[PDB]
Amino acid sequence: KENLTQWAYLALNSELNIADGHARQALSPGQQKIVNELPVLWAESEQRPVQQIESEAHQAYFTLLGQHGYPAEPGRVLSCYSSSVSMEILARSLSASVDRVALVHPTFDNIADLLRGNGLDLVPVEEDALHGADLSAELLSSVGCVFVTTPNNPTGRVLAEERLRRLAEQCAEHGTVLALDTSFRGFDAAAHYDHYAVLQEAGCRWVVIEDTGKLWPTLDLKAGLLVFSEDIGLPVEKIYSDILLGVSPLILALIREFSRDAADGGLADLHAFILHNRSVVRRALAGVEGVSFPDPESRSSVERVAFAGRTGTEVWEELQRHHVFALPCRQFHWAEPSDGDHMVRIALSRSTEPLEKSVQVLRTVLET
Amino acid sequence: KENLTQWAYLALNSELNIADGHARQALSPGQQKIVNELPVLWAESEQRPVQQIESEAHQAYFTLLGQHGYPAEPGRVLSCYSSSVSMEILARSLSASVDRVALVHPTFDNIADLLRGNGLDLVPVEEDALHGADLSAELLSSVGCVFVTTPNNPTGRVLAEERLRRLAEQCAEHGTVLALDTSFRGFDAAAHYDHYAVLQEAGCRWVVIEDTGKLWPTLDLKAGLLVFSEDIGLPVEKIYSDILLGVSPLILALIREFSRDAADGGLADLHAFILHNRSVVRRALAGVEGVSFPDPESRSSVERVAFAGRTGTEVWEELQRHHVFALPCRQFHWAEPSDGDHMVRIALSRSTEPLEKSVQVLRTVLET
Ligand SMILES: Cc1ncc(COP(=O)(O)O)c(/C=N/[C@@H](CCCNC(=N)N)C(=O)O)c1O
Ligand SMILES: Cc1ncc(COP(=O)(O)O)c(/C=N/[C@@H](CCCNC(=N)N)C(=O)O)c1O
Repeated sequence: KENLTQWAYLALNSELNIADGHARQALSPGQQKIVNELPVLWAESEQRPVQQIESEAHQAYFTLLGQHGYPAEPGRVLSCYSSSVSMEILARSLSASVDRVALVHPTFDNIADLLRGNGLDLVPVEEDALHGADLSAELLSSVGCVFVTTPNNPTGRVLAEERLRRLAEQCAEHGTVLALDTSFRGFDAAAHYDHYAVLQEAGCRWVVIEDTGKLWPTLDLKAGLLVFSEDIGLPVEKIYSDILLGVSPLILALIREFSRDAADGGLADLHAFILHNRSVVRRALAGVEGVSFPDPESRSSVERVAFAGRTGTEVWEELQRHHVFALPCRQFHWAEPSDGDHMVRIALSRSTEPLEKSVQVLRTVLET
Repeated sequence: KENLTQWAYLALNSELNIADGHARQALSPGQQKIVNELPVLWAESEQRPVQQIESEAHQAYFTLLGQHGYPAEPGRVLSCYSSSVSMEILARSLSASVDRVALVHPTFDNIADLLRGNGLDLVPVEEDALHGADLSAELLSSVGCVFVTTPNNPTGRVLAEERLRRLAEQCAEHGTVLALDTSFRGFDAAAHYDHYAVLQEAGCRWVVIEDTGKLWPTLDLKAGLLVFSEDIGLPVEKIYSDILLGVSPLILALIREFSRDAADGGLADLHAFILHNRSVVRRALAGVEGVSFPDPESRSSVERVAFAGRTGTEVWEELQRHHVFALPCRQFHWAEPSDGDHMVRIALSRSTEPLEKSVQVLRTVLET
């Protein structure tokens, strides 16, 4: 298994999948009511111009999460099948004019595998240095792009506004591209200050990749949103049009409707449900010997756990035998895999029952 | 402007869109019954292992179109959000080891764009050369892949079985990858002989990209299916896992149901529908001096129309002023654009009434 997706494949057909980060819990009542009008949404998607549906979907999802200054003129937000598709467009776009990319480490490994597969070299930036300290002028001058995941995956760490401001400002000095993956944006209110405000204010060249997938159990019906400053001067628009005409108006209508249910109280319900499920795993494992939780303040839908006397791979292997699937964290540490030798990632975007089943099996594996 | 997808953007929100090749006619009564029961399918897609739904959708789609010998073991058919995304996966896999690609000419231009975009040089192969004769040894040794769109877009030309047998043999003796794009397979029974049987019997390195999207008005809910030989020797699997975990189980359910409606008589209905709309186009242009049809036998869901005394650009600009959006053909001829200077392409996957209005305007235009 050469990336976390190949580990996650093994989980997809198991009742005890706690590996991939997609939302697989039950629909709420308000979400089921949306599913129930799909034949009506379908007809609306046949009948209306996609540009109207698309605008309403973007307006609903950005405002929902505080990004009021998002560029709303047609063309500026590029709807992609997935955040990974948005990522490939950007990585291939960079490769034309950039050699090296400074990337937060750790982070989800397909970000690095895509950047490398498109010919970019990476220089890692540990999280401490990223947040708690400016970045070295020797660094910025040697890279064409800076790339942050916030909320990060697997750590949940949020880039504070103050530091986002400084970072965009540093990038403006060097004419460097500043890129953000905000897939997890909706789980943590610390991420809902208007990033398009600080970004457009610094006036650097910037790219943001939003994602609607993680948040709601939509059966992987979703969009990645690629937003770029007017001065990006990367060929993201042409490469986008090489790949797709657009996304399905029905998926867009569904984003709109799920965004509106989130704004009528569904997002608070979701933050609570994720908190409950985080409590449930911590309740069952903090008292075990060796077990610590390194992201004590994470609000993300995935949770890391650390053990002191065995390797995260070995926990994975022992877990498999009882039909439970999580992720070994080595590969999140894409620049030094050993950094994640003693950790596994657990998915919380699951209904509480099979989650509890899984951690109790995790308990027993650890008490061996 | 830069490619045919960008011309196609102009049409997306207008009543008289006859530009992109997507299926946009109204649902058949049988298809609307699938849609009516989306909530049921949604609850199926929650409860069941996506492996089973995926197996059922593949089996249904392949057997519908005569492709019985397709590799059915899990993992040999990779489901992608779209044909283009399979194409991005393929093109970037080739660049690892191939410098030059022989590509049928004309063909849909994002195939050439995605290849050139990923670092590959292209060599055109005209249609007559491809279908009626061996490819030379000179050509075959200068190239690491041969790429054929069949049925071709925009011409509708289908690569017959004896020529594919011979081409695949040729590719085996040179070690070349034979790559096919069979997105339009459903529209023409001449393409329903078993491709996988001849590729496997020849024992060449091969990849096929199947596509469910073109055939049914599913609001762009579709899958590209990337099928490869066990010895393909391209990183196609690695790069697939980089981009995605899989596609929506709902989309896979939809494919399964539309494929079964198709096998129940719907495909015969489609074929008759497309034939009628082709007859609508051509009879509407009957007595107009200077019109011809370059592909008199095509059964594709797109139709070329040629003009002795007018460029396709002029015609397209004249149609635009009456709010009718077609495609200029120049960019289909991705190696020599003037080859297409006198044709436009008309999308036939439309309800008959808006298509008839558009061509009656075309008729008025041409009589001026
Ligand atoms: C920060 C960040 N940015 C983009 C994506 C891609 O999201 P997408 O899948 O396109 O919707 C993710 C997804 N993380 C999931 C991976 C499961 C899907 N695997 C692949 N896509 N290779 C997880 O960590 O479990 C992400 O965390
Ligand atoms: C032979 C062939 N292979 C793949 C595809 C991609 O299908 P996809 O669109 O990915 O589902 C097409 C699509 N042709 C359509 C629509 C073009 C939309 N533009 C982009 N996708 N960039 C047309 O001819 O108008 C094709 O003909």
